[PDB]
Amino acid sequence: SRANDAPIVLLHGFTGWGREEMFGFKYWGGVRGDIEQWLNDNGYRTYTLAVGPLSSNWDRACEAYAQLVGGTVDYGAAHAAKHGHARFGRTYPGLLPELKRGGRIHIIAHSQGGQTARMLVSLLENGSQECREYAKAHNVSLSPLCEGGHHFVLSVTTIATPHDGTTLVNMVDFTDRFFDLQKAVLKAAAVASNVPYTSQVYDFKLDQWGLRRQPGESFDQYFERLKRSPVWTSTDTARYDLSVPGAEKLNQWVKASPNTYYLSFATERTYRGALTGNYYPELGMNAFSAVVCAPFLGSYRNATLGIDDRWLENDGIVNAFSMNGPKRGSTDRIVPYDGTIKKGVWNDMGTYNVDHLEVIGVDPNPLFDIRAFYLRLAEQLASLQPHHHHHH
Ligand SMILES: [Ca+2]
Ligand SMILES: [Zn+2]
Repeated sequence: SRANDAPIVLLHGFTGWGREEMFGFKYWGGVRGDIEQWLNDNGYRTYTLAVGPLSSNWDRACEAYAQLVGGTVDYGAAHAAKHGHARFGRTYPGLLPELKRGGRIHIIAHSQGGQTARMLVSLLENGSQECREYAKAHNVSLSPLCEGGHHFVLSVTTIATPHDGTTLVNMVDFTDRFFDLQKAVLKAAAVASNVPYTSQVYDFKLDQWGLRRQPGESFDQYFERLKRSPVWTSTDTARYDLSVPGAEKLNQWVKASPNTYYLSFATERTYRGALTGNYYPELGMNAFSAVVCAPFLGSYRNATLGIDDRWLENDGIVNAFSMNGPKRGSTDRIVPYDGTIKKGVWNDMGTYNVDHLEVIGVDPNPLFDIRAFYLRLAEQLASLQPHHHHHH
């Protein structure tokens, strides 16, 4: 029973690109196909957001808001001044004008997109105090995203999200490995990193930072520049927010809204040793993560940061423990799924035996029925009721 008709909006993580990009190879489906199309085909209106993969959740949230209702992206004057990037970014037609007219949406987010979705909701409802103050004080204008009072989001579903960050960021060679992961994902799309394609192919959307791939520059080369850029060296980055300390900081202000349903899906593609207590990558995990990231994730302990044995189980990219919802520096409630989806709390939907990329189809896994997974999910979302009544 379909209790609602709101559309679904897909939101990628630290890798991701629009439907026209990457020669049509979809982030949402990868080698499996087109998740969006599947859903639409089954009666579930579905759209796709594309925002800065490497940008800070804040940056992304602003981009998302503009992309959704239309308009010129406004990163906030206080923010922009604080971090040293442009206040105004690209312009968007707007995907869903129904939003300004009282319609709502369901957001389905992968990886870091989960952090972004949460933030979007928080800003939409509550705005930003810092933002508002600075405006009043300096006589500058404010985006409605900073004011609050919106009623746009019915639910948020996160999949393989580092709510509490990912120890991946602690690798000695994280900078280089992280970009190799981007190269990996290009590779998946049948796209080379040593070729100076004239077409855009994969736009990092770094307009605020004044960065873009140049004529004659390969992705390898471009990445070499990015590594030394503010989108990697500043705190206003995905790098920072993805870290354990960064995620905590974000958790301190990004709270679950009582007017919104939250569903959390975890992922794991590992086994435990006996002699070590470490977690190891399972056969089938994506090649990149199996060699380069999983070993580390499955063995990295840090008493100070709070990284114990609980954090070892991983999906090749994110520690499973981080995925059920924000906990580090968080007041949000998390409840194990009991058949009943509850509002204003993290409905912990459990852990699935799929890797970070398999779950979106970017890496194959013939044993994972992806279509069924998204379809079951869509039905869940579409079943969500406006309100409830106590009963025995
Ligand atoms: Ca696989
Ligand atoms: Zn910023």
